[PDB]
Amino acid sequence: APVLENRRARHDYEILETYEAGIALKGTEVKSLRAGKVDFTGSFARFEDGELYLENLYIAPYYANVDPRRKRKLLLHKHELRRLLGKVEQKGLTLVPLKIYFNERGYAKVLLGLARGK
RNA sequence: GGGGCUGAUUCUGGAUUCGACGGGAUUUGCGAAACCCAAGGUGCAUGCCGAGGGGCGGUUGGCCUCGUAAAAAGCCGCAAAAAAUAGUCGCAAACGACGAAAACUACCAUCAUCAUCAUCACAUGAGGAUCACCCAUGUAACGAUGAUGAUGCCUCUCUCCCUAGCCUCCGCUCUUAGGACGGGGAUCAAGAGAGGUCAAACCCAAAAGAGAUCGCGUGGAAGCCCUGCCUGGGGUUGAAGCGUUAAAACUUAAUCAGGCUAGUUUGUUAGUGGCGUGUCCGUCCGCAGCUGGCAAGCGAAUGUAAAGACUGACUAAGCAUGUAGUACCGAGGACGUAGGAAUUUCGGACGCGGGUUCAACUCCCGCCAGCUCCACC
Repeated sequence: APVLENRRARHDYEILETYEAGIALKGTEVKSLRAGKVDFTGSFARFEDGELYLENLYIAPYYANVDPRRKRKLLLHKHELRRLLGKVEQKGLTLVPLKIYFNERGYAKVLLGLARGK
């Protein structure tokens, strides 16, 4: 599959601490992403009911009406995810997606930084 | 209404490795319930009439509770957030104001210097020169303007003045000047304090210093520690007066160390009489109390308590009743077992539901959803 980095990552962005997280797409979307029909423009995530949610990121189709335009989940540790929001309580850190990448079985992960950029 | 096309890009098997994501399950823990063993307290019981307060929701099973008139939890129901590399910082500030053209002059009740700018006179120059003049610079002399200093001249208000009973001065030497008992006078630069676009001012009130050499010395009595008796060496307070300048006249207190008698207490023993927490009994009997006798201590001693059980009779508690009914409570070792902890762990993110099956898109089987193409329209 492709590996895609994010454009301003070492420009106006400095990274204090780093984690990697698995993503929930749909496996049908993963086959299209293995091919590479994607766009990463302006991607971000926000915190909703104890979890971290990817609102913006687009994957195109390869069948029937399976929606590609709805938001996708990020999975991260039961202590550490629910703790790390209390790191950003200490007067602001941005959560940045540094790269999106594929494991050796061919499913997706995202590299996440706690950043002092703007 | 139809004609068609489109649906796991790990090759059969735990693996959508993973992604402490969310159920499910064991190993392992405490609340909860039950047992094994040790172990102490408790009167127990059945039954509850009425009264005041009382309000939903967010957190608590949306009524608490109690004892002869108040013994009886409580708040809230509403906005959010920080710094320095190819670019980039939205927009944002409160400070006031003017000028006028022509002529004279002072009493010493302020006085005095110095600084500057114009001028004459005495005076030099181996300075000069347009030739009776120009110029550095020493001495005398008028003038205006500006800064700067000072004990007084003045003027006004004013602390009582003169006298003195009493009287300092002194261990001793050495060295002074006066005040406020009493009285009389309509308050003076013989003394100060203040002012004129200017400045300075300490006679007055209940006595001092020094010759270093004790920073108030020197002098004396009485009572006393034991004290129940005995050994034991040596210490002080209450009080008075002498010495030079304010002139005193009796009163009661502070440590103990060692040995012990009479005398007395305790343990022990005997005994009259006392208390004994439900009232009444008694058997187990406990405790002090006080006399007589013994054994000991005489700074390790005269400090305070009031029962523990049962065979019996009559039986209580908030209120009523059953009174031989009957049990309640509580802590600790240790064998299990629920969403606490660790872990084998399944779904994982493959359109949507069936079967075969050790698992299935790959082995079978349905239906959807979309587009494309005929067509009433």
